[PDB]
Amino acid sequence: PQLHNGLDFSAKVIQGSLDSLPQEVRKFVEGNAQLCQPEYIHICDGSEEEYGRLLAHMQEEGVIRKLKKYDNCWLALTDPRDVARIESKTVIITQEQRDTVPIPKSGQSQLGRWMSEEDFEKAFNARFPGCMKGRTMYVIPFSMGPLGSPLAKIGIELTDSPYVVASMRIMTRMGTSVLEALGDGEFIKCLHSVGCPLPLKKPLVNNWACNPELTLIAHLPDRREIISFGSGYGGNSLLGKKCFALRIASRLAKEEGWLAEHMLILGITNPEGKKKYLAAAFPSACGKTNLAMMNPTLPGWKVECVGDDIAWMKFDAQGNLRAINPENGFFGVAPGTSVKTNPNAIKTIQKNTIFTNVAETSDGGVYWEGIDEPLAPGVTITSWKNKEWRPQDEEPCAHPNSRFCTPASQCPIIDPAWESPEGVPIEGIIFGGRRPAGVPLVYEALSWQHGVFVGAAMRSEATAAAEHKGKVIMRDPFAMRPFFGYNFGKYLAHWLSMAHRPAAKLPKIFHVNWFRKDKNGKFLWPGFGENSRVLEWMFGRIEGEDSAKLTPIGYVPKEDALNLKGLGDVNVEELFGISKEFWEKEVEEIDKYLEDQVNADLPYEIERELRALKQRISQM
Ligand SMILES: Nc1nc2c(ncn2[C@@H]2O[C@H](COP(=O)(O)OP(=O)(O)OP(=O)(O)O)[C@@H](O)[C@H]2O)c(=O)[nH]1
Ligand SMILES: O=C([O-])C(=O)[O-]
Ligand SMILES: [Mn+2]
Ligand SMILES: [Mn+2]
Ligand code: NA
Repeated sequence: PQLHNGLDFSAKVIQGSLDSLPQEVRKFVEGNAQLCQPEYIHICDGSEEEYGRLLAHMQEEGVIRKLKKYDNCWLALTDPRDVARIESKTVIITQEQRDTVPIPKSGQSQLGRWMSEEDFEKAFNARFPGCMKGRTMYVIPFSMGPLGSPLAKIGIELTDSPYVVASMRIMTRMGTSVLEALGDGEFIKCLHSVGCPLPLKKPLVNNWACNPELTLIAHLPDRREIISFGSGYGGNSLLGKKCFALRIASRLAKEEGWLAEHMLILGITNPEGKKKYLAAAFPSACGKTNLAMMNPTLPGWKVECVGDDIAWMKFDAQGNLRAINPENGFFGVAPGTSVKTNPNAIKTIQKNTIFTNVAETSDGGVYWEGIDEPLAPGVTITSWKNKEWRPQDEEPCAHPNSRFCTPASQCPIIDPAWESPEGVPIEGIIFGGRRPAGVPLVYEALSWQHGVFVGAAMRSEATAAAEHKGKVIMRDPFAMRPFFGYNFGKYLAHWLSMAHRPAAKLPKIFHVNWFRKDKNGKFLWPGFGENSRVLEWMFGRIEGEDSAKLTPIGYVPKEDALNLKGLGDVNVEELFGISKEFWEKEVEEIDKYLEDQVNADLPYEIERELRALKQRISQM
């Protein structure tokens, strides 16, 4: 069927067979092979041997180091220019801008970044032609969600990064079995390049191929494509995670009647064995992973982890909100993780785990700020910047957004239904972020509509998960500001529409604040395992216990309803204080934000809830 060789890159296939692929997967591979011009094509099978060999190969080349203190753990140090997400270089392409983001009155949108089809094609042509010269194109078949779940979705990621291949094996279900399950079905098309064709034009910093100048993370939902160039950092290069499972999936979810959210999923069991599942949306680096696998301090209580980051949720024909974790692993913030703060994480990351931008001890272990493990005298530390480090120095040993990438199956409290194809029934949804002032430890929304407004109103101190520096309290509706796949106003309408659904059992909505501080900047709440005390209250409220007092912002715990045994030094009045002054200002600021950023796309119900909150506050 050809006058010469065709577009047949069969000669360059070094694992698997293009003939073995489904026809559409083959076209995707060969088309991009012709564009990117890789030397070889490696069709990933996801096997232990493939993984081990690829890791040793990376080890040979000085791309990673083996951590000799642990069972099969590895360390990658990056170019300091490629350390986190970059929201300003993250774009969604649609025919109309307004389908992607509301048109902001003030001229600049805080809700996503749109690029025209025409501008994107120019950006694409300035980057990808020949970009994989001298490198292997890896073909990664992956499933988001358990294989054969009705809620699961398959993708194919093309990459020239062995680091991406290894990390995808942990964070997704990856390999031959995914291709077999896929058959001739549709798949999300994911294209990635580090953007450093050989021979190299500039020298690599720290053996980490990247192209910060041309870095662009693009989403084309109408073509079912994700196209990411120039960054190896996980959020930008593990295309199943933020790019697919939040951005693409949120819009699909809108179209099909389900939800794709930046939420942990956990099971909480009381001392008498009664169990419920909760979902929680906190902004990046605001405590989801610590909550999802919390070691509860309250005797008798148990927490089990379903997922720590992304939730796909859909009301079943019985009206239960069913959640699955679409990921296969945890891509968790390293700094702060200790036996004290997160004992279950520490046990998970003992083996089969890839660390990125943490420090290395002289005995082949890992180190970071807040690890809370003294080292023997004589043990020295290499920083994430590959230099000798002392606790003297005014510079952290690990990068603030350094990460572990670890299999979810190893979590000692992984929930028994964490791969159930039907999902787990959600009875409560928790919103929250970092608020140093004004917002009490916990409150409960008055209705679904108020609950959606509470999600929409979320604000949170900036973190190191993206490019944002300092401690400015930013707006982060639903913890989804960096991740909306479409118009935020339409997303709110979609959320509100859940109330009108066949027999839907709407979860109770809560808002929490672990991060309230006193005059001296000291946390008023110790948090971590002590947050079990907040979860107890939520549990009883879902059961219908009369443990709530009505305030202007919603229901708070009655006096003595929170179990504070073992925490008698906690200042309850300060922690739970609601100031008319603060809240007048808060509502005014929410008003102006929504009017500016959402305007004509703002649902009536949300504006109504705003008007109601304002009125309730005026009566204080
Ligand atoms: N003070 C306090 N700090 C916390 C608490 N929970 C988590 N943290 C810290 O906040 C940082 C980020 O927490 P994570 O649980 O990794 O945040 P995340 O929501 O999983 O972030 P992403 O994975 O980026 O979406 C870590 O350094 C934690 O130690 C808490 O209850 N109280
Ligand atoms: O990496 C993450 O999970 C994030 O940035 O939210
Ligand atoms: Mn996240
Ligand atoms: Mn996390
Ligand atoms: Na390196």
